[PDB]
Amino acid sequence: AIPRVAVVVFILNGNSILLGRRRSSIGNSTFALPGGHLEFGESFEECAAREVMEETGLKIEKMKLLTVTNNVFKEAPTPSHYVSVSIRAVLVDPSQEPKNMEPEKCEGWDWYDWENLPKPLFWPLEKLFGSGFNPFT
Amino acid sequence: AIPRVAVVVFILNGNSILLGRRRSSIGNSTFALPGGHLEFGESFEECAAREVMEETGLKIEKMKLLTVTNNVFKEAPTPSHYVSVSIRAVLVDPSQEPKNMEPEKCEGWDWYDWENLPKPLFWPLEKLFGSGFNPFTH
Amino acid sequence: AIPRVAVVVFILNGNSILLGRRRSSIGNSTFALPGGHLEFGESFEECAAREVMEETGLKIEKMKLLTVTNNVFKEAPTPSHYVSVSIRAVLVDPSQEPKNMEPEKCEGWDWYDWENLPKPLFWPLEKLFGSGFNPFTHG
Amino acid sequence: AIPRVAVVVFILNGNSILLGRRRSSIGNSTFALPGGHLEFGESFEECAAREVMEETGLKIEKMKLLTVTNNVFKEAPTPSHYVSVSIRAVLVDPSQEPKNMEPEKCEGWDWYDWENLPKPLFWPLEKLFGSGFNPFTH
Ligand SMILES: CC(C)=CCC/C(C)=C/COP(=O)(O)OP(=O)(O)O
Ligand SMILES: CC(C)=CCC/C(C)=C/COP(=O)(O)OP(=O)(O)O
Ligand SMILES: CC(C)=CCC/C(C)=C/COP(=O)(O)OP(=O)(O)O
Ligand SMILES: CC(C)=CCC/C(C)=C/COP(=O)(O)OP(=O)(O)O
Repeated sequence: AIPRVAVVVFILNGNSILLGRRRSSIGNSTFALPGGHLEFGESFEECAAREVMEETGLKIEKMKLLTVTNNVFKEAPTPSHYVSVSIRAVLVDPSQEPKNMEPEKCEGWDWYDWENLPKPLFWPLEKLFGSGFNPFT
Repeated sequence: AIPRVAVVVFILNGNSILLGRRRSSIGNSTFALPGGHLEFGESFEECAAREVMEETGLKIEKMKLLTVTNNVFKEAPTPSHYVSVSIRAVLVDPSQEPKNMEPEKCEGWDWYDWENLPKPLFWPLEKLFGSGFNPFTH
Repeated sequence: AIPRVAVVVFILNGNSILLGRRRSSIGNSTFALPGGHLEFGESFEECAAREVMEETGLKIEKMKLLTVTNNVFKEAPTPSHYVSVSIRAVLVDPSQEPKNMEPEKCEGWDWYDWENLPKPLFWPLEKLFGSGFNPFTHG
Repeated sequence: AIPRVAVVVFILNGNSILLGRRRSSIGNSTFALPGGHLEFGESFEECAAREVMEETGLKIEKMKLLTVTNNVFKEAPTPSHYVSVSIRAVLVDPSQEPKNMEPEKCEGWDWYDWENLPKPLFWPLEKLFGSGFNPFTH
């Protein structure tokens, strides 16, 4: 077991971000970001665009590195350790709506207002927000 | 082959940072930061202090996250991909001097002024500095 | 697989361009330009006029190079990578209407006004326009 | 045979571009740009950076698409057809010296002033300049 690299994407649309409830043995039914695992030779931005396309069908642009978090899941059915790179992006077409391309992993994607976020948030995301992190600013 | 996580440490001492020439198959003879590979369950700060201890003997404190870089070495003898978390830290004892504690991996560690950095810098470090990154004020 | 060269044609007619919905494993039912694959020894302009003739029956002239785009489809049924040369052209006979000469690749061709383009556009086209590219005024 | 994509790079340094005489069955001994063949999945910029590193060791940045040319070599020993994407770039470190990293394919790289270009230029490059193309102002 070694740390693995993930990229998660804050897709900003107006005052909203895209979230969807996980179907997973880690954080089941909590609201999480679209994201994926970084592949050998891939840039953060190439991974962000690929994962978002794979999971939601959405086309994004104007990507920007935000931060990196250390996310250890000790009590998981298989304990895992992710180092997660956060990327901000916006839609190429602001009217494009997400599709649930991987329903085995997610209940569906929807837009949530920064001032009315749902609960429960996936703990890595809740923890990051609790630190004062704001993807818009 | 998959991306692996490293932590690299800017040890800030006055106006200087610690650098040492690599003895390595990647970036041989270039000036680089002390650093290490993140272990399972380890925090960024724990890895930074441990790697600096292992390589230099220096005791550091007040670790703070600076940024993250993507460093691919496809044409290396062994293709490697590192995601590198940069950490800022200071000496617990500002009079402590570095030792070359892993002398097979580094020619020796010394302090370099921010305004008189040595050449050649390890390419990931040169690339990061070329973006305007400054570890003292970031 | 290796990158392959395509030529795509912006046929400018008044304020309109020619588009048609693809019948394809890639970008199915999205609006795209007439175009074709560059043949060995062929010029961009020859490719543009030939592909437009083959797909639409239209006769074009005054071909001019616009730009080049890199379009990778790693997740297609068959992963593909195209390098697409954009060409501007006009009708030799402005009254000539397109025909759906290759109905296996396209639902049909129509003229669409630059300020009222249809949706959904084929993703390479949407991406190019998103950059501010305008075939009428480019260059 | 099928058209194949190349990328060629105008590395701008002051008023100069990098050129080197080809050792090749096509355009032998003529002055040409660093470049390479586009790989499946690669962006134009990734190819430009990779090819320049492979051939010269130089690190480049600020890459921009310039134009595209159609370069048919019917008279070649193996007739070839290249579609060549021109990319503008600059050095990360303007003091970095080129190396002749593939000395079987190039006699050596040097910087040439825009107002004193060498002869004979590789015909695809000569022909492009003959149209009035200028990589500094495009
Ligand atoms: C700050 C944030 C939001 C960090 C995200 C943490 C993360 C990548 C968890 C693993 O998710 P996963 O679904 O990729 O792992 P698995 O498929 O193994 O459950
Ligand atoms: C200044 C920056 C961004 C450095 C990050 C790049 C990096 C971790 C290279 C590998 O070093 P390594 O010595 O830990 O790996 P290896 O011994 O396998 O070559
Ligand atoms: C028509 C337009 C706007 C094209 C832009 C870019 C592009 C990838 C063309 C290739 O499509 P193709 O149909 O020629 O290739 P394939 O048949 O393999 O899908
Ligand atoms: C200045 C311009 C427009 C150059 C483009 C022309 C070109 C790609 C020639 C082939 O180079 P190559 O060295 O890759 O050919 P080969 O390897 O087949 O000998």
